[PDB]
Amino acid sequence: ATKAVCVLKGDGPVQGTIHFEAKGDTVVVTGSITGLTEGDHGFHVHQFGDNTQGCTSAGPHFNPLSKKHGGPKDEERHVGDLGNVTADKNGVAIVDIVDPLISLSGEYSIIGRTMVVHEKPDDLGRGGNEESTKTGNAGSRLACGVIGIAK
Amino acid sequence: ATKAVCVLKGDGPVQGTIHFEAKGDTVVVTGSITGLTEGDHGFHVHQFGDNTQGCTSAGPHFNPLSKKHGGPKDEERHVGDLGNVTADKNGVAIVDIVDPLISLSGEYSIIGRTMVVHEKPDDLGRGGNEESTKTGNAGSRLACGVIGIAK
Ligand SMILES: [Cu+2]
Ligand SMILES: [Cu+2]
Ligand SMILES: [Zn+2]
Ligand SMILES: [Zn+2]
Repeated sequence: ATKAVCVLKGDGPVQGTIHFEAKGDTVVVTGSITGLTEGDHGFHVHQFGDNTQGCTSAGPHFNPLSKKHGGPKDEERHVGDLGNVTADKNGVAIVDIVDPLISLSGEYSIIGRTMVVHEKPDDLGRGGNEESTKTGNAGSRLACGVIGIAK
Repeated sequence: ATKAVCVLKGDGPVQGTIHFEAKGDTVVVTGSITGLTEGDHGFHVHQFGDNTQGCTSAGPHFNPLSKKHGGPKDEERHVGDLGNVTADKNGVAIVDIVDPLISLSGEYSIIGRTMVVHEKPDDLGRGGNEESTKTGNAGSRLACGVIGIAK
């Protein structure tokens, strides 16, 4: 608990460092991401901290509340979803988010979990068809990292 | 926290994959490691999570009860002490340990911290003096992984 970090790496040029700090009931997520394609991209916490098959072994979005996929904002959201980060350039940006949903407090604690940044934007809470409604239509994950304590 | 994995990456050619199964009020740690040397290698859970700047960043052996360094077997040792991993002739280490002190469970939980392998042996807190008592001497890093939650 309290104060955690995650370093985003991949087989592509995408890298970043994200920090997470509990500020009571909420988690403040900050950081930089670089080496991207300009615009918004899918930013989620994927159920496992497994790097045995790269960013694939992470699996789906952490949803301990069996639900569907949305934005940070929808009630109908996946604990694991934090929406989209926006890049500009270089092909960098912006991580500052405050979440009432995720944690590190157990049963909804996001540590030992993987942080992924996808290669396309999230349809967030609304839009698509099947893969929208539990995925984002974000797609190819180019960087991921297991979330670990810090202090 | 009923299962975990760690992917031992290092900045040398050193590497392995270790598995943790909460099978009792005992955690059974399994795996292999390649890259090594011969010999016993220090094998320890360093209190922290990100390698945001290498194996350096992991800090010191997780010691919640501010005690001194020792061996697995011991009553005066860090939760982080798992001892040594002996190597071969070439390439491999075989890890087979059960530990009464770690867990994934909560508290003394090792999910989110770092699994490190050191050059040289851990001479279990007493062989030596001042640093033994700490580090174990068991010498230097170069493969570490953030322990994460496993399917
Ligand atoms: Cu995702
Ligand atoms: Cu150590
Ligand atoms: Zn989702
Ligand atoms: Zn120690």
